Amino acid sequence: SMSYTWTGALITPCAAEESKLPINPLSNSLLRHHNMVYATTSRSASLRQKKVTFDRLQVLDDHYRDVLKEMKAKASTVKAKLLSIEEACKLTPPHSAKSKFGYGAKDVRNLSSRAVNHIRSVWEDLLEDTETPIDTTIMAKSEVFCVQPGRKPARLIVFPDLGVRVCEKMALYDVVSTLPQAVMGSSYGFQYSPKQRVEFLVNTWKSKKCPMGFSYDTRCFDSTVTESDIRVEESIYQCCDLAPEARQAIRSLTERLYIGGPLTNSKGQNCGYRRCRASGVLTTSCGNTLTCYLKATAACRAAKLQDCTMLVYGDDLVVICESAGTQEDAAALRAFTEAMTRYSAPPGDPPQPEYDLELITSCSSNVSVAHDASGKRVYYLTRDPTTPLARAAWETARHTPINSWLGNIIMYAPTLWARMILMTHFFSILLAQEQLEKALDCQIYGACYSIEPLDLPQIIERLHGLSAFTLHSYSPGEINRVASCLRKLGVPPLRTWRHRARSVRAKLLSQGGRAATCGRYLFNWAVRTKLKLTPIPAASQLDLSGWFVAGYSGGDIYH
Ligand SMILES: CCO[P@]1(=O)N=C(C2=C(O)[C@H](C(C)(C)C)N(CCC(C)(C)C)C2=O)Nc2ccc(NS(C)(=O)=O)cc21
Repeated sequence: SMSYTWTGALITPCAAEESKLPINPLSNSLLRHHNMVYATTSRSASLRQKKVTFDRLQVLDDHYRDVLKEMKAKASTVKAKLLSIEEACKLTPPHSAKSKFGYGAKDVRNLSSRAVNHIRSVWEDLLEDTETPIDTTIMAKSEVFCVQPGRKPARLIVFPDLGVRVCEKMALYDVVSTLPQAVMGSSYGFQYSPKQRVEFLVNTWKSKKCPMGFSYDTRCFDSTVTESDIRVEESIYQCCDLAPEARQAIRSLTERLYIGGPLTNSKGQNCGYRRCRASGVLTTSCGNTLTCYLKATAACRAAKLQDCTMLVYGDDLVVICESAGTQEDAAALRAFTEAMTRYSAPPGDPPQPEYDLELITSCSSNVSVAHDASGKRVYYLTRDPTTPLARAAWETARHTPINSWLGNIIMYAPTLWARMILMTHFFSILLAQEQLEKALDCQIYGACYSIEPLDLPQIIERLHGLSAFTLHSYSPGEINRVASCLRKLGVPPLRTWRHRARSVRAKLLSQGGRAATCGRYLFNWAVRTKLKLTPIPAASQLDLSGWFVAGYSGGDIYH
């Protein structure tokens, strides 16, 4: 079966599409090579349509079936609740795509009678009709990148109407929030804050006599997900204790939405048919994580990899195991790839065995080492800053729904690039515009959060510990990756950022209050006569319940 079939109608935009970085003094202070930065548009959609459209080979074996039974035995411990209409409505992002049936996200959030009435009729239709395919919209996603030494085509998103999305929450929010950890335990990546993630990786690595690890990159994961995969996923959901309406909603959503369905473009034209995972549904993250875990765990057994520990974030997979020696690891890994290939999940680039933890990439990130105020080694996660910086420049010049920069500051807070460049740049702008107090939207593990920049110190402390504000003596490799990135993009060198930060820090300290705390903690690296930093009282008091429970990419979730 084909992942997609197409009619010939175009994937169309619903408004003008910007593709060039504007020439703006605020973005230009950060990044001068503006022609290197682009945004994708619907104009490249057909290139992506070609990449994501292919026949799927799938042969299931005893290892797969054994693993699946083990996962279902754990799912059987779960009791999931049906969410009320009110709770589902309050999970809807304020700017979520309006319904085609005369109401939008604001109305959903306000519980207006039209929205509520339409959501109830959608729920009742899920209970009564177990087969009719549910409509979806296909759109090209606009994302910002740096040009390569050419251009990435737009990614495609597929999502159902607002009424359906609210019903998905009712039936499945509790399931997708609870079941993955119940099934996958320590392997489930969305449960970990950044410090907890680094500790898991480092401890797993140090728990092996002679560790070997690898990442495994599936080509076009969503498109490799077969109808069988999606029914297997439902078989796992169905092991939960479920309200009978939830049980029917899940069965109906699985047949009418998740397995596939018709695609309509923005103009209302029939565009094609999907027989693979939709990116824009509540179960995308959970389903992808279960599927990846199932396939990878069974393939580890087929390959005879010894004492495997996996970390899974949707389609993103890392495996750390005991080395059997260079040649035998190389052979085992190739056997792993062939087993995954049989399960429909062939690799983009063949996986490579790695004998150094810092050379393994999970979620484009690697572990690196710096030192705290006392000289003690601290492990932290980092990445190549090229895409974060390109995106930060875009978001400086253009008001954007989700601020990637804020997510990058929060999650990569210990890195030299987030600290020296992103904090300096964005605090400088917020100070000048007197917007330090204005709540901004970002996305953390797929969910949308509204965050005030002035709360950053206590958010960073909780997620990373106080060492985040004292790291120094970064590794030569990391320094040289940042420095070469800055040269490439026309970003001023680190010495310039140090000068700018000292100025920002003084203005913050002069303001007192929460702004002075930002100066003291976020910019202590900028001064030689350091302030002695103690736990922020507000940190222990922060409600970070629901931060690192699950992933919700594509799932239209707001907290
Ligand atoms: C696509 C973005 O949504 P996700 O839930 N979010 C992340 C994720 C983060 O939120 C952050 C952020 C920097 C983008 C803010 N980031 C870095 C986290 C780390 C510092 C602990 C390594 C992520 O990987 N990482 C993700 C990784 C894989 C998937 N796979 S999927 C589409 O099958 O659900 C999804 C996600």
